[PDB]
Amino acid sequence: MKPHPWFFGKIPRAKAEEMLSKQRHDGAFLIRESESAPGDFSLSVKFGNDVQHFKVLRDGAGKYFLWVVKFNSLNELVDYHRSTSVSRNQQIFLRDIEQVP
Ligand SMILES: CC[C@H](C)[C@H](NC(=O)[C@H]1[C@H](C(=O)NC)[C@@H]1c1ccc(OP(=O)(O)O)cc1)C(=O)N[C@@H](CC(N)=O)C(N)=O
Repeated sequence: MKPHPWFFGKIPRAKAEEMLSKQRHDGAFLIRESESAPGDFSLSVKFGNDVQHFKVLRDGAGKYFLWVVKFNSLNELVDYHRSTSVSRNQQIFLRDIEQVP
């Protein structure tokens, strides 16, 4: 039960920035469908005064990744990154956006 609070579909990059900058917690994120690369996904994460963007890559076997570790789904990529940093230079952990029912 309950849909994932992180899939925003074709929400533009600048609109993801605007929405996430208003979030209080560092790590508040969303997965969006890219406009610069049709058919691809992008990860937008809040961290301080910035909203960082990551490109969700896909190999020949259809597995998703950001760096080296491969995942069979976007769901597994997201979940893994809730406890392992999405960034190499900084320690950024993904946590669901604060939504009101
Ligand atoms: C500071 C946040 C990241 C640590 C940084 N982001 C970056 O290097 C982002 C660059 C960027 O944002 N250039 C403008 C690239 C990007 C480019 C396009 C995107 O899709 P759309 O166009 O926003 O829908 C998403 C990310 C990075 O090292 N990313 C790695 C890992 C990754 N998979 O993005 C990379 N560039 O391979």
